[PDB]
Amino acid sequence: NGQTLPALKLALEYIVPCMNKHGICVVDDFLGKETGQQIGDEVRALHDTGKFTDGQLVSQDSSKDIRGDKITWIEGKEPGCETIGLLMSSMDDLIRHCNGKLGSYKINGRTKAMVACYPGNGTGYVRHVDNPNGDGRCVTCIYYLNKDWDAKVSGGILRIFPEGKAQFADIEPKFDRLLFFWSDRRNPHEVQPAYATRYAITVWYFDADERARAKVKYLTGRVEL
Ligand SMILES: O=C(O)CCC(=O)Nc1cc2ccccc2cn1
Ligand SMILES: [Mn+2]
Repeated sequence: NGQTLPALKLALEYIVPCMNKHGICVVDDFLGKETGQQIGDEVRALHDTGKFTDGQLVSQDSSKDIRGDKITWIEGKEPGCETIGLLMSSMDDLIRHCNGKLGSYKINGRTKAMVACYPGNGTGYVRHVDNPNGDGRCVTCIYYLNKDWDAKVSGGILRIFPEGKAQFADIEPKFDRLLFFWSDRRNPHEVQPAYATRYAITVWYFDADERARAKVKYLTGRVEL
């Protein structure tokens, strides 16, 4: 839970040592209240104008279906997503300044942003691993936007189950909080049921080597003969 600061200072004095020791790192006050609020306004606008999906099918008469986390993929260049793009550029700055110091990984790319909205209907996200099968993602980066979140009332804690340790790491989805954690089986995790609207923005960073050999395993095409 570091206190945010120049991307370099954050990276060098906190993110790198913490990731190498624990594999889970939390930075509070990452962008500040004004920018964080602008991001919140953008995400809420996406929600209000219908850009999210209807939500993960949780319970399947279709009228009674229960849906959970809603998502939209954001590049950061869309009209009205400018400050999300600024967040993504800031995440990228941090990771660049971590180059070669995050384990033995060499990060050379990332996904688009996955913006998630838990609608507050008691749904969460079941325990899972982000990259269980070697798809190239080495670091999960999540930015939370929920002002005055109170988990005692609203739920929505991200619980991580660090491998080989008999303990939970419970992360409240607090406003302006940035979370990094290794994407692989070291960090299974779940979202506890959320009883208020809960937003988060996720990017995953690729390790060059794992991603290069995933491409071979994945095999999307192909050159014609
Ligand atoms: O919001 C948070 O605290 C993170 C919750 C979480 O793990 N979300 C998540 C959402 C995903 C959506 C599509 C594919 C993989 C996914 C992996 N993880
Ligand atoms: Mn996940």
